[PDB]
Amino acid sequence: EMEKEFEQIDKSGSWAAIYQDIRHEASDFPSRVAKLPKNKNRNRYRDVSPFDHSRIKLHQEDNDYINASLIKMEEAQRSYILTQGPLPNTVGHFWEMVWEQKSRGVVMLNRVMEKGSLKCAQYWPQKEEKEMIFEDTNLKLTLISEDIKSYYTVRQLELENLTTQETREILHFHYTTWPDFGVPESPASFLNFLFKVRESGSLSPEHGPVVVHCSAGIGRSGTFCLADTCLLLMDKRKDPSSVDIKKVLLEMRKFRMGLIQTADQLRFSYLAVIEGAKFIMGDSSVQDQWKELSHED
Ligand SMILES: O=C(O)COCc1ccccc1
Repeated sequence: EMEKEFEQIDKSGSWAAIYQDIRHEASDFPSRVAKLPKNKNRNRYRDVSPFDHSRIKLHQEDNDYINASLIKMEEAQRSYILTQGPLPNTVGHFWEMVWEQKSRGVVMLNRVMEKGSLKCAQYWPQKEEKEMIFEDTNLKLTLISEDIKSYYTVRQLELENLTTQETREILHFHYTTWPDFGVPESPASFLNFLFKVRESGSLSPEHGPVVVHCSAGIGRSGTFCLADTCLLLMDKRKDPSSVDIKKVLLEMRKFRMGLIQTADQLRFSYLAVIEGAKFIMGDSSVQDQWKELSHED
């Protein structure tokens, strides 16, 4: 059981050690398309590349490349697209991907500016009456509504294919107090946010995969997918002992490198799953408590 593994590693202070063994066991696959010279300005970081086997391809003949990976968790029947924060020049590619993959939700785990630097382009409209047109990909995006909580925001966007005049409603879930290379306040507000995404239908098999991003799409994004998948597997098995977090993480790392970027993100992941297990095992009331301790009011 993970709760006892947690106490062992915590008492022995072995997190940096567990983390390094995950690093050493992690898959390595070619990322040849990412490293082509014509794709240099489509990557936010030179050392974070999608693997060729799991990369999302854009449906445009010129250049199909985006820094995005499909994570497919077969047993949990969950799939996620993990991507970098879009660049000024890839905002159009980002929304094209959302359109082509039939995603219903975008989960953003960073602020546009962190530590006095830009982590992401402003890729959605700030005001209802000021819509965004992406000329390169022939898409229009309108802000429909915005609901602000203390530490996260939920926006209703309308995405229109200008080529075909079809429109879709996209939900933008913006977690607004998660530091880069860091961990949420307590897992409470984290979990509260995760259960909000689930409640929306965005993670449901009726829709294309949810798009998840932070700055590089591996750290904070990794922590989101790892907690969701572990809780689901727990749910499907009704057995907290049967879930090995370290094995699930290594499976996900077959699809995108570097998921979980620090030993404290690994520790937080355990803490999020352990706390979340209360709910999965039948204490439905624990969800009301999370809203309270989150102070989302
Ligand atoms: O904490 C995160 O979610 C992402 O980490 C930033 C990063 C890590 C490695 C390489 C480039 C950027």
